[PDB]
Amino acid sequence: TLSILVAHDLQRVIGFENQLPWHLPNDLKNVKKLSTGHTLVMGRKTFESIGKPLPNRRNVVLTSDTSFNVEGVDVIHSIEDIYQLPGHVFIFGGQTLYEEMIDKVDDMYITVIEGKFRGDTFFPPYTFEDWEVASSVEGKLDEKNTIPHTFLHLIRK
Ligand SMILES: NC(=O)c1ccc[n+]([C@@H]2O[C@H](COP(=O)([O-])OP(=O)(O)OC[C@H]3O[C@@H](n4cnc5c(N)ncnc54)[C@H](OP(=O)(O)O)[C@@H]3O)[C@@H](O)[C@H]2O)c1
Ligand SMILES: CCc1nc(N)nc(N)c1C#CCc1cc(-c2ccc(C(=O)O)cc2)ccc1OC
Repeated sequence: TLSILVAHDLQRVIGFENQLPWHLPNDLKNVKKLSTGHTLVMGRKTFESIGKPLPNRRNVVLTSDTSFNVEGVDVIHSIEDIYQLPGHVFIFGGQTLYEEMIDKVDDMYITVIEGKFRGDTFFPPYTFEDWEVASSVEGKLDEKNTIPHTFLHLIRK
């Protein structure tokens, strides 16, 4: 399976100055749940902002940099390389990866952040005419998660 994994706000903002615009532990928890034991594919900028591979899953980084060789990370240099990765592969961002892959993935796990943040990077526009809502779950708010959010699983029609 090839899946997109993303959190975007009401205007499809996904990032600002190479960081997430919001603080949402429940979403990080869900990312961990979804991707542990599987594969994350991310663009070079997204990887550098995280700064190290995420534990207990395969980390794959797409870059044109022939010098890229980071411990605990597998490097690929072409979009086509993604299709050779075994198992459940999650496209983990950032904007360039989402734009390059949104027309190819099987399904999308999207956390809709119900706010309007300042952003400089975006998830591409999409229509629910193309995607079935397999599930939609309101995130629980608390002291540490204070922005309303909804977990979607969308499957291509
Ligand atoms: N909200 C979310 O769910 C989420 C998730 C992930 C990321 N983000 C955000 O997304 C933003 C970053 O997105 P971005 O578009 O600026 O960068 P990005 O997609 O993370 O990385 C871009 C880089 O990926 C490499 N790349 C992409 N396509 C390639 C291809 N076909 N062949 C070879 N290399 C390729 C290139 O690296 P080289 O220049 O090294 O060749 C390119 O410069 C950040 O703000 C981050 O916080 C948000
Ligand atoms: C966790 C935010 C997020 N949510 C969803 N639903 N899908 C995604 N693809 C990403 C993402 C991402 C990239 C990213 C992750 C992290 C990050 C932070 C904490 C944890 C963790 O505690 O597990 C994991 C990833 C940090 C920066 C960063 O880019 C700036």
